Amino acid sequence: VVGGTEAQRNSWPSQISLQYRSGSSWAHTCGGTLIRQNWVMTAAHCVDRELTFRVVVGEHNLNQNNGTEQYVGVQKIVVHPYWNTDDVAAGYDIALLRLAQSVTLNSYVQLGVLPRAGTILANNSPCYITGWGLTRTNGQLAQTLQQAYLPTVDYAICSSSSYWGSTVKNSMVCAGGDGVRSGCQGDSGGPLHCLVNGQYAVHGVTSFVSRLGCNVTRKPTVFTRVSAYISWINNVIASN
Ligand SMILES: [Ca+2]
Repeated sequence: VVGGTEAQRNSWPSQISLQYRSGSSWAHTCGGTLIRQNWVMTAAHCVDRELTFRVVVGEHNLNQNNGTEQYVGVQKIVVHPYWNTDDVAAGYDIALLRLAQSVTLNSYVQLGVLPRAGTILANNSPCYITGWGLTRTNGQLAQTLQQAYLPTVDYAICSSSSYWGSTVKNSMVCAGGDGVRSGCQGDSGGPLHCLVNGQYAVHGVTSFVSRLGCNVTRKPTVFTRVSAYISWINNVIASN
């Protein structure tokens, strides 16, 4: 996250870290949101490569023990049917990881609340992005979890010519673009948490940023819109 601040350790409990095995070490690649004790929601481009993945919940500092972590392997990866790697502007950037074991829910491991189906936010709605991704465009990952206030840019303003044009679709939520704060690589797959009726709900799955950079005036972070996927999600969880 470019432009944020350290989250408190109990703040975002549904946030998970998605890591892959590199040699005999383990490295952070993406975020995710715990939605069942055995299912994580993440971006599809995160699990494109044929890597061994593991999920860390209740994680806060990547390099130190926090005394709150739970590590569990991924037994099945279910990507949207229509996802195409050569086109992230096409959408369907969402995937479901069933965990090899169920995690224990406590003050650090809680489930993400998803939006009702079809729910669109009013423009400039208060949302926070969270994650361990880059803190500078072309910089390096953060060790502690970062958060940043990112208000939505609605689909009309966002598909207009000064913002994202035709690159963005209505299956996606835009947030930010002040050119100071934003998501960045390592944040993908992670949550966009939007306050709605006194509760925070996970409305976005971080998907992408501009090739120019992460924080760029009028190039908000593009998230996959979760409220467009509730029925697909639920059809997958009730099978496996
Ligand atoms: Ca740790």
